[PDB]
Amino acid sequence: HLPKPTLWAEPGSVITQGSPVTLRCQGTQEYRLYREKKTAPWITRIPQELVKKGQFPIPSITWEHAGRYRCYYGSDTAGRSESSDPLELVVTGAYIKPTLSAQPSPVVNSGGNVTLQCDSQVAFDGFILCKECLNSSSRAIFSVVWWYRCYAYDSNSPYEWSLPSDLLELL
Repeated sequence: HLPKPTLWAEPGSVITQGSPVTLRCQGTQEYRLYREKKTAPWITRIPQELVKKGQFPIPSITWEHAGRYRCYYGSDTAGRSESSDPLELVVTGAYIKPTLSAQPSPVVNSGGNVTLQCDSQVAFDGFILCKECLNSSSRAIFSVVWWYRCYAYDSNSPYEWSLPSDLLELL
C-alpha cells in the first residue's frame, strides 16, 4: 500500500537445470509475482498458503522458468505498492563449460589489476562473468585487488546460460 517489496532468490538467481529454487518477496499478505514480457503459468499453480507468505517455490527448474520477474503486494482496488527491483532468474546447463583464465596469471600484485578470459570452443554472442555477474566470437575479456566463473550464451535466450566454467580463484 506504499513501500516497495524486496524480491530475491534462494539459494540464488542462477539455478542449474532441474534444480530447485524459491523466489521470495518481502514487504504483509496480498503478494503478487509476475514475469515481464511473457506470462509465467508456473506462478498460477502456487498454493495460496505460500503466496500469503511471499513464497513461490519451483521444485525443479526448466528452461521455461527463465526470465525477468517483479513482485508487489496488494490490489488495484484496495491499493498496491510499486513492483520490486527486477529479478533475473537464470537457468544454466544448456551449452559448453567455457574456460576462464587470468591474463597473465592467477597471481596478481595487490592493488593492481588483472584481465580475465572466458574462452569457448564454439561461437556465442555473449559472455557473463560471475564474481562468486556482468556482461562482456568465441572469447571475451573482463577486468577486475576473488573467485570467478563465466558463462556462454546466445542473445536469443539471454537467461539460458551454458554450464559454468571451472572455479577461478585469483591468489
